[PDB]
Amino acid sequence: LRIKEIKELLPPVALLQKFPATENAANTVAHARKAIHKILKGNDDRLLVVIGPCSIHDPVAAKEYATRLLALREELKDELEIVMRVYFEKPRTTVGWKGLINDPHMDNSFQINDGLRIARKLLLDINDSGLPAAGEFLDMITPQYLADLMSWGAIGARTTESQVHRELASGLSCPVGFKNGTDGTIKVAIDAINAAGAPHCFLSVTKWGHSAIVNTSGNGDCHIILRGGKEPNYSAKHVAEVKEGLNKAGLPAQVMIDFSHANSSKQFKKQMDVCADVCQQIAGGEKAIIGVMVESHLVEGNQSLESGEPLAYGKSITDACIGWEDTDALLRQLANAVKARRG
Amino acid sequence: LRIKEIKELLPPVALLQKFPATENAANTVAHARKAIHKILKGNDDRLLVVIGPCSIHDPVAAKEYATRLLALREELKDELEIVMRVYFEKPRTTVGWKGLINDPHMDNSFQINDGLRIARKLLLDINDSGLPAAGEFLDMITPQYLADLMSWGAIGARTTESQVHRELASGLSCPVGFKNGTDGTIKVAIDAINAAGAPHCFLSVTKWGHSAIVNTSGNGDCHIILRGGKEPNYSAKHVAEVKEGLNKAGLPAQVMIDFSHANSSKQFKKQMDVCADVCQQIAGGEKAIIGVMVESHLVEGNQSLESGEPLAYGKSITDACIGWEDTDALLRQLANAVKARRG
Ligand SMILES: [Mn+2]
Ligand SMILES: [Mn+2]
Repeated sequence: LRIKEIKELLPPVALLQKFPATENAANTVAHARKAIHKILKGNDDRLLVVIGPCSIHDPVAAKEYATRLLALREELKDELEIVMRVYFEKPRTTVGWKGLINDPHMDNSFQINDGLRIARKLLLDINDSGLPAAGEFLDMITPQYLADLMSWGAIGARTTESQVHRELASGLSCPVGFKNGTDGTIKVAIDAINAAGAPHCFLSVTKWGHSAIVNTSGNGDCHIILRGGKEPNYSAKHVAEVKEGLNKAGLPAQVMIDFSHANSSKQFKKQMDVCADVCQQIAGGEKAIIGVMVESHLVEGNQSLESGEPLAYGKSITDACIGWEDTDALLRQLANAVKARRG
Repeated sequence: LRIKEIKELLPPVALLQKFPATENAANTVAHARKAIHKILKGNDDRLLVVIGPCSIHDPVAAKEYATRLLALREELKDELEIVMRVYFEKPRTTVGWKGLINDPHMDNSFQINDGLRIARKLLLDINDSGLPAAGEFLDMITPQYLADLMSWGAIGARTTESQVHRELASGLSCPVGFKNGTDGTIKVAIDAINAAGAPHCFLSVTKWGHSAIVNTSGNGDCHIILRGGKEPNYSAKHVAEVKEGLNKAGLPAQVMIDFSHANSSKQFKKQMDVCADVCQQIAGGEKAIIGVMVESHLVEGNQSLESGEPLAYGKSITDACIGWEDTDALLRQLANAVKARRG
């Protein structure tokens, strides 16, 4: 057998009971989801902005970032719907740290029970403060522990074509963005949107920690996310092709543009260049761009865990992010671009 | 919420108790896994042949097919290690029938409990007759109900890059083949092989139907499956590039070639053309080709569930397959090629 050991896992209900949603938290989620729904439906000209760390590895830095971002969210609420990237799960090209939930202590001790408690506690605090959260839905079992506190979700480039993730999206209570393939393929995301919009029947683990048969209604609040491929795909030229592709597929011609990952060629400072281009498109009247994604942290760059020496505070241990000063500038640029488009 | 209904699911132990593996079925699995391991280690010059229906939709036709295939398995055993495709799970491009387990009655009744009982009983019958089984591991929960009766597994083109599928493979007791991406991307499969070979810690459902924390050892019996992209990738030029790519990644230059799907341009009869070329490669001395995959049924072609017309017996309701006559001829061609390669 290739199973070394099997260990006890607290059921979702244990986490929901220990960390119940507060009225403020529930309101934050309900309002954010509705706001995003209105944008996708075309009943609001504001831009959805999913911004924050590539991954959460420290609740302290996470809450500090959340407090700073909440101020920006309030300041620019007329042009932007700001949602924090609160990513607890990370897909790896091969192997590596999978996130706070899988290995919170970042030492391969895999204390997942601790990870889930730490994650829900933080997610609860952030929502309670009035700031919506976004994250990648990678795992099929973790959703039950945190989905009630998520206002928007993403299906990664490496899983957009996966039927199991499309099934999951079809039953999520929040809007969902599907990233194009790592090679830049757009079709897998368009297909994912259509698939997730239909009802599905599949096996899933309930809040009681038991497997069961579930039937979903389908999720109409799904959209594509352009995150680049071999080459970036954020330009007006690419946006134009994607819009036609969506229409041809019978879908609304709308897109979210990720400024990071392949669109910045893995160079964090380049997110500022992507921003400039996207702002020009938006300011120029491009109504298709309904959202953007940015990897930002308190301090720019990133650091390695394999290094050894203590970790620098508020610095990413996964993908490099832009610092807070550039983050303030970028959010401002976007807000102004939205105003320009609005006229 | 987008969750319409939640229904009770029999736990794996219920199916294991109702349908225990017989001594002969257990032997079939044990011997097949060992034989494939020997081929993957370069200690056997025979060819692994995973052949059978695109999908199983009728136990009666499946068993008739199994008897016919078993006869050839015994007759050609000195050259081929024949394993029947007994696929109960199907990944769709968008939406569609997902296979016998998900909807055994093929009418959207999704009687999965019936599906699991029918599936395991069929696997038990086929294995007890001495014929090993192959299947795609798409779902994260169904493995516990059938894995003990699987001699080889596949991770589909649409899920090879998925971390959750790589995790699953890392803990499977049988050899696993990773298909290249739908766009022909080879790198995702090479990365998958390395990822699956390492130990993983993740959440999964136990045989008791409860979620838990699992630790895997890693699966060293993984290989790539060439199934085409925008263009077929079965020719010597492509095999050469893949052998080089595997070696560059520190892996043995071995490949399984799927004659169907993108390699036949989804035209079932071209599987015979792919066979002719692959046989020439094998007979010519290509040792890297350790296996092939072929979509075959009692009757050639396919049919749709959409018309409402009664289904023809022994004919695929998913991808088109070659019929029995062509199957017998193809298997003999492969056996002759392996004999020639040996000289
Ligand atoms: Mn990232
Ligand atoms: Mn097929």
